[PDB]
This record gives sequence, C-alpha cells and structure tokens, in this order.
Amino acid sequence: MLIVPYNLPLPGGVVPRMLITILGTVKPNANRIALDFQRGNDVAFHFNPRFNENNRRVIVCNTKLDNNWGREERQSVFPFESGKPFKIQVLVEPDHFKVAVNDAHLLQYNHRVKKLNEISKLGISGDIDLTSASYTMI
Ligand SMILES: CO[C@@H]1O[C@H](CO)[C@H](O)[C@H](OC(=O)c2ccc(C)cc2)[C@@H]1OC(=O)c1ccc(C(F)(F)F)cc1[N+](=O)[O-]
Ligand SMILES: [Cl-]
Ligand SMILES: [Cl-]
Repeated sequence: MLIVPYNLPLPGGVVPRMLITILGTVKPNANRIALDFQRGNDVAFHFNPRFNENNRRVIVCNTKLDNNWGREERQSVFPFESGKPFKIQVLVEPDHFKVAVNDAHLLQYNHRVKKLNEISKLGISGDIDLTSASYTMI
C-alpha cells in the first residue's frame, strides 16, 4: 500500500479532460476519507466521506480560501463501505469536477477556484489502505 496521508503532485495543475483515479480499500470501522485538491494552502476541492455524522453517512464537499471553509455541498448517496475496495474517478470538466465511484456517477462540484493550472497537488487522507493514485488525459 502507499503511505497515507499521500501527496500526488499534479504537474502544471488540472485542466479539463484530466482524469484522476484513486484505488484503495476502506479500513474496518472507518470514520473519514478526504481528497484535498490544493492550490498552495487553499483547498480548491475537498471531498470528505464522513461515516458517522449524528449516525448518518454523508459526503461533505467544500473549498478553503485563506484558511476559511466556505458553504458546504452535501450528497446523501454514500457508495463507500467499511472493509471494501473502491475506485474514485475525478474527471475535470470545464465548469466542474465530476466524481464517479465504482463506475457510478456520484456528484459534480462547480469550480470556485478558477486558476485550474495552479491546483498542483492532491492530498489523499483518512481511513483507507491506498493502492494507487494516478492521472491520465482522456
Ligand atoms: C466545519 O467542519 C469542517 O468542515 C470542513 C468542510 O466544510 C472540513 O471537513 C473540516 O475538516 C478538516 O479540514 C480536517 C479534518 C481532519 C483532518 C485530519 C484534517 C482536516 C471540518 O470537519 C471536521 O472537522 C469534522 C466535521 C464533522 C465530523 C463528524 F461529525 F462527522 F464526525 C468530524 C469532523 N472531523 O474532521 O473529524
Ligand atoms: Cl507511499
Ligand atoms: Cl482562483
């Protein structure tokens, strides 16, 4: 497994038609996962499966600017299961990140950070065994 937390450099940032693929397995009794697409200290796109928020499973998406979290976007569909292998695919489109999990569309997140070519790191953290993280231009 790769060591979590794991930083994947995104050379020259992200661009439409860039597909980021994360393969891992959820640990047993997981509490959280996080993908953080970073523009220096800012978080352009935070994707945060929470396995127990007041006894519900919810995915929280948000942006952090100058250390301030913004308005959360919340999804009720929760495709992750403790102990089970997953594939997350984040496809950069012109207006949004498009996220599929296990080949099923999950959510999109509108670009709040506009300087896509400055989102040059992906942080992968939380309660996973991380198998691989890569990108390809489609
Ligand atoms: C207002 O809460 C905040 O919301 C942000 C998104 O809008 C981030 O997710 C942010 O967390 C981080 O940035 C973060 C967290 C951990 C680490 C290691 C690094 C960075 C923080 O979340 C919690 O703290 C949170 C909110 C709810 C709950 C829940 F209720 F679900 F348990 C748990 C947490 N928990 O971070 O643990
Ligand atoms: Cl590693
Ligand atoms: Cl910007």
